[PDB]
Amino acid sequence: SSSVPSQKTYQGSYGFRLGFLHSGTAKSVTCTYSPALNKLFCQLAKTCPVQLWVDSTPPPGTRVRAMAIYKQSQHMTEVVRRCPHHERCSDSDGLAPPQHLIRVEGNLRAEYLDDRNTFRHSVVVPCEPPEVGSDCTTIHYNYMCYSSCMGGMNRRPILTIITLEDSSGNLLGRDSFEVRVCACPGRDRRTEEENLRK
Amino acid sequence: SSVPSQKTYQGSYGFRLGFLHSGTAKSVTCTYSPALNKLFCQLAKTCPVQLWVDSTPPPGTRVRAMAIYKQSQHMTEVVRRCPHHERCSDSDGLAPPQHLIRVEGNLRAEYLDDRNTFRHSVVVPCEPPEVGSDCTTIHYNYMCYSSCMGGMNRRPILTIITLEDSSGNLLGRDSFEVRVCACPGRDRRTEEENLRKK
Ligand SMILES: *c1ncc(C#N)nc1C
Ligand SMILES: *c1ncc(C#N)nc1C
Ligand SMILES: *c1ncc(C#N)nc1C
Ligand SMILES: [Zn+2]
Ligand SMILES: [Zn+2]
Repeated sequence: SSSVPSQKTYQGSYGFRLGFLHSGTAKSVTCTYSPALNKLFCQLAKTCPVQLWVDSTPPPGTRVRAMAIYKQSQHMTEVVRRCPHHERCSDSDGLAPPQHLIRVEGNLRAEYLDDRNTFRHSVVVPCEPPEVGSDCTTIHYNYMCYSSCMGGMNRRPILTIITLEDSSGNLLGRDSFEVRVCACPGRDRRTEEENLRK
Repeated sequence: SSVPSQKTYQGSYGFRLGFLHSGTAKSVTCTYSPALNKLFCQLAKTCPVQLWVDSTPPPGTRVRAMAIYKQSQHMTEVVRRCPHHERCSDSDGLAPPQHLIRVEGNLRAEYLDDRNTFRHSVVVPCEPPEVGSDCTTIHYNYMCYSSCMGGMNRRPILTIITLEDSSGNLLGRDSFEVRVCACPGRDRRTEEENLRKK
């Protein structure tokens, strides 16, 4: 039903790429990234830190956008949205529409887009230089449905596409990662990595 | 209701909170857990909170306190006193009976019912430390138990403390969880043991 945004990795002029913390797989972890799977595992509505790395500084007014798509070919034309249960939660922070799967945490300049032509959802923030004593910028994302939610993702894998954009929205860079939103991210990362090694 | 930001922000003046070291004896009425960033206190008892800055903010700076529910699914609900305690004859002459958080012993305290969000807050002028001291102390009271039915109803809350200029613009922000309970020392010990075992 909708055109599919590109997921092709594109570093661009500024050498744009993502990075992830090394959180491990203990029972207490709430967000953990698998480099072998290029896959983030996270709990519902919990902080997911994503690093933005560049080789050179983009202009003021550069923005960073996040959008989810279904990974599998037969589902990629379907808009990823919150399930019929969670979209009816009165849990908006006042910026995010209740249908949106991906939110930004702790940024009052976050903007949420419902695309008038494709109906896809995305959240965009200004790109900012690293804080004092840091080499990268970090964005905190929250995912507001479980991968297993019926009538929503319904156990289908998704990708998050992160795009670096100029102030008009033109593409400057692109990267992406798979996401599973689940109750036990550490256990599930261990299982999927063990499965991969066999 | 939209959700106030809880992001820690030291700002230009290096603003942050501090708490005295009270211990967990059975006789303690107010005790702070740094490991949990959580204050445990009895109903309507004095809670001293230290205000620290690295440099002096301008005259007319104010300090506001507001409570929100900690859990995502409840953050949009206004935190207020339960149907029982809002009808207690316990007015101090300044605080409206519906407000959970009071400032004790400050005749310049002002209480706000926000006309757009309906949230409650209490604000006082920010003052420099007394002679011989290095920080300023505010005394708060929490006027409902965490367990009160029809009020917090066993849901955790956060207190957000904001440093504001004379127009109400943000200069600094800090926050902490609160449990209002009959046995704060015992409950702090239990929750800290639970955290270690996790
Ligand atoms: C965005 N804007 C600026 C900078 C720098 N330096 N980095 C990003 C990711
Ligand atoms: C508020 N106003 C002034 C000062 C100083 N010095 N501190 C506060 C917390
Ligand atoms: C809870 N904690 C301490 C004490 C005392 N003394 N009593 C209770 C109920
Ligand atoms: Zn859902
Ligand atoms: Zn009550």
